[PDB]
Amino acid sequence: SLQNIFRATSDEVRHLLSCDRVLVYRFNPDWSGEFIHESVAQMWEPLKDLQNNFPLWQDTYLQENEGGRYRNHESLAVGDVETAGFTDCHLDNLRRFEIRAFLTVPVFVGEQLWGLLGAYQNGAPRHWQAREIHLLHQIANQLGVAVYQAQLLARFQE
Ligand SMILES: *[C@@H](C)[C@H]1/C(=C/c2[nH]c(/C=C3N=C(/C=C4/NC(=O)C(CC)=C4C)C(C)=C\3CCC(=O)O)c(CCC(=O)O)c2C)NC(=O)[C@@H]1C
Ligand SMILES: O=S(=O)(O)C[C@@H](O)CNC1CCCCC1
Ligand code: NA
Ligand code: NA
Ligand code: NA
Repeated sequence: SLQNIFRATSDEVRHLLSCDRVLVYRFNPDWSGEFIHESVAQMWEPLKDLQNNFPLWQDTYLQENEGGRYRNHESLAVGDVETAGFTDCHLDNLRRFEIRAFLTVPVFVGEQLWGLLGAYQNGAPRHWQAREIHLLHQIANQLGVAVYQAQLLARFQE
């Protein structure tokens, strides 16, 4: 349904970026959220297993700030988490999952922030390129459309 769409999308980013993990995050109406889909290289445990054994610092930032920078269509592009100046808790979280560089972009459904699309590299910093960021935005835009049109089709319910 939307599941094979998330799967197709997540696998597409992972291959085009040759990264370690790709995640789709979905917001709730109160701006809490969760990761609802992953594509991950064979090397690494699924997120869900990590989450069940490897505790994290609580992270309520996005929720408290109703989507944070994503709300204004901004993205995060991080070549090295170790030099980025994150809070200690955020770095410690990223470190727990061996994330060393990542990209995170907004996903808009209609004109509302629906989620995030994240791409992660473990173990070594990255020199992200503009065309990689551009392609990630294109994919994120297409995902938004797909979800938007699946909502419209649901709305068609008689
Ligand atoms: C320390 C934890 C303080 C805090 C910091 C903070 N966190 C964010 C943004 C995100 N936090 C996310 C949650 C997770 N949960 C995971 O399991 C995981 C590994 C895949 C992550 C990355 C999350 C998805 C985001 C958005 C992307 C990101 O990592 O930034 C921010 C906003 C940063 C910005 O500049 O946009 C801050 C400041 N959260 C807290 O509650 C502590 C006070
Ligand atoms: O910029 S905001 O007001 O959205 C969010 C604020 O928590 C800043 N996050 C810093 C930004 C720079 C990299 C290290 C993390
Ligand atoms: Na988590
Ligand atoms: Na931080
Ligand atoms: Na992320």
